[PDB]
Amino acid sequence: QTTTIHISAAASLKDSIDDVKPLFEKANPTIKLSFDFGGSGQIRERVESGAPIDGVLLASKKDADTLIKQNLAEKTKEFAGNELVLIEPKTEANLEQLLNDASKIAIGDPESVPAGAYAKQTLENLNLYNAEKAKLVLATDVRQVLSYVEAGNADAGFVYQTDALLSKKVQVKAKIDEKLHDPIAYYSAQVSDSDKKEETATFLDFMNKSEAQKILEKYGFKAAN
Ligand SMILES: [Ca+2]
Ligand SMILES: [Ca+2]
Ligand SMILES: [Ca+2]
Ligand SMILES: [Ca+2]
Repeated sequence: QTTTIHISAAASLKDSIDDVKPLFEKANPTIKLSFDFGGSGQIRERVESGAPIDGVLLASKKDADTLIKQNLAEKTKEFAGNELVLIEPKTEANLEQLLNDASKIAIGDPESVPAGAYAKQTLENLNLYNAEKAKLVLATDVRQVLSYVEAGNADAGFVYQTDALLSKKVQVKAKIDEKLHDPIAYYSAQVSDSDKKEETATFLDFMNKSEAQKILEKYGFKAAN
């Protein structure tokens, strides 16, 4: 018979998973997928609260290590990478000058969103955090940061390179140097309390196979280092 498993993936994987799901369910007619997308840190809190999730897809090695240490997750596996960029709504201005003219700079919540955590490490390592400290607006996930800059409600925003590629309404004004922050790597894990570990193991391994790896490449994502 059919079996439904629920995966909690990061918000930055919303559009690439849209194409992975039909290819997986075709190759596995007995496993059906249910996805919820949001900030990885908030996905971490729900697993730590007893949420009935089978597997998770997180954009932070820190959030994955946290679930492993509490024996809430198991079998971690990096499957993708990404880069951080500064986007503005649609002059040879530098990053500091872009943040000077900006009145609202949208970043993910550094306490529950990796994209906001990577963006904070960039500003700290550039000696720019305290300068733009009072102008930051925290969001629920990186896709919310994209929605604010798209609508013009925010002057600048920090999103992933894959997020800016999917938007005609914004444009990249600065590519954050990858050394200015911890490596952006996506990880897959299995919630230990899941009753469907066999079925969830099929999908989590499917992400590291050739079919899912090419979807990430064509969507701008990077590979596991
Ligand atoms: Ca300066
Ligand atoms: Ca303010
Ligand atoms: Ca159980
Ligand atoms: Ca079972």
